[PDB]
Amino acid sequence: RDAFAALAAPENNSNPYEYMRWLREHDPVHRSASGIFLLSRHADIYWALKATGDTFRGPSAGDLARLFPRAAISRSLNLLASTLAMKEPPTHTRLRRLISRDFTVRQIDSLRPSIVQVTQTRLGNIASSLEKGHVVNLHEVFSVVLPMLIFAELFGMTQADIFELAASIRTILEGLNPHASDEQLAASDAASLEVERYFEGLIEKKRREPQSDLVSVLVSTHDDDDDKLSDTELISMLWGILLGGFDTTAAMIDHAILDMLAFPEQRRWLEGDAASVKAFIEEVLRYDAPAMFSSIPRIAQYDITIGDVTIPEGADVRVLLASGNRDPAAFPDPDRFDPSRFHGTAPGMSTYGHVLLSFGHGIHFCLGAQLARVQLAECLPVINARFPHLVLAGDPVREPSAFLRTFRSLPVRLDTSG
Ligand code: HEM
Repeated sequence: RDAFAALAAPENNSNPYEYMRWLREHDPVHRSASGIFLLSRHADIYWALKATGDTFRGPSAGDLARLFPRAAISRSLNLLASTLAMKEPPTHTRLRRLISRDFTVRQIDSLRPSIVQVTQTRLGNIASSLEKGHVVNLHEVFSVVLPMLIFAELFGMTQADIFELAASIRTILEGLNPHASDEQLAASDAASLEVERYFEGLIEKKRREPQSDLVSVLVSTHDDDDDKLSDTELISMLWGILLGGFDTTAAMIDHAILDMLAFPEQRRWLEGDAASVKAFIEEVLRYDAPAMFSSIPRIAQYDITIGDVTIPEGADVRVLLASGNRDPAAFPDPDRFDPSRFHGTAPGMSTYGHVLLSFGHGIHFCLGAQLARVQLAECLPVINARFPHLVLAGDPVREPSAFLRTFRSLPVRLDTSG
């Protein structure tokens, strides 16, 4: 039984956590049919994430060629290979350093007003329909929209552009699936051309007429260090930033709305102070990792042993983040949605000192973790207040993803009771 196929099967597509429990206890260092390993326990996942750099290296040109055989020499794989997620130290260390110099907590906090503004407008667009007793696919009208509009504000782009780029991301990703046709490959390569041309023009525009967005800050001079991302590095950083926030953030919003509706007694957390709202959102992340797996390959630098299981040099190791979040050794009563686990603590850290894994750990820790958290911290209380009697209208329809717990629809309506 291949654990990657077992987790994509329809028998475990709705609730995969019983199978994950089985893995943790019976096959915690699972070797798949492809030879790729999958770690399901919190302890082994934590170790492997923090070892990335010493025990594990990033994917080589040969690794990516094996992982993407149909796109080995494509423009699209070359663009993905250039992203921070696919790099390793010390190159990864400079690039991370340079984007975090300007992609700061202050920068992100300055987006909170836009987050509320977008949420008010989008909810206002559907207020009448909900008031008339109708059903709304909240995923399509809100969850996918808010993250892209916030990216547009962040980068200094138009709404039209970000929605066109998202489509290009869709095409490129379809072009990199292992079963992708020649036609999808060609379509992907043209889109990659499109995306590179767009960012080159966006870079040049902000350089001559800088504004207050992140791209302007990134392309202008800095007082302290004269180091900066070259144009090629900039194109790749902005592309990878968008890829990192594509689907993931929308899924996190969907999951948070679904947790509000399934556990109405927990919506009190969204009505409290900042610390209270953050606690709810941390538990949303622990209860259902929007990203089930790691997509960053982690390659053994030598013959590794976890227990008596050998992971040979050059082997690819992935981690089941969602399973570690439900590991009772790290989170007691793991199947209970309880925001108190993270009330008053540092982000991602439980009151018992255990970290949730939804964002990773170590040197590839999600660059956008704060951006995602702030988007939910601002939009969720606004949703909860505007529609107190919001209820699930039907079963959400899950969207098949290799490693994300995405939704195609999240149908909601207002409770009709005289
Ligand atoms: C709910 C939303 C998100 C989740 C659950 C998530 C999850 C993750 C995880 C688990 C990793 C590391 C995976 C590994 O180490 O194998 C990662 C990396 C990354 N994420 Fe996110 N992410 C989210 C949203 C975002 C956003 C909004 C951005 C915008 C900047 C972003 C940008 C990145 C980047 C650039 C990396 C690579 C960092 C590096 O390799 O140094 N992600 N994400």
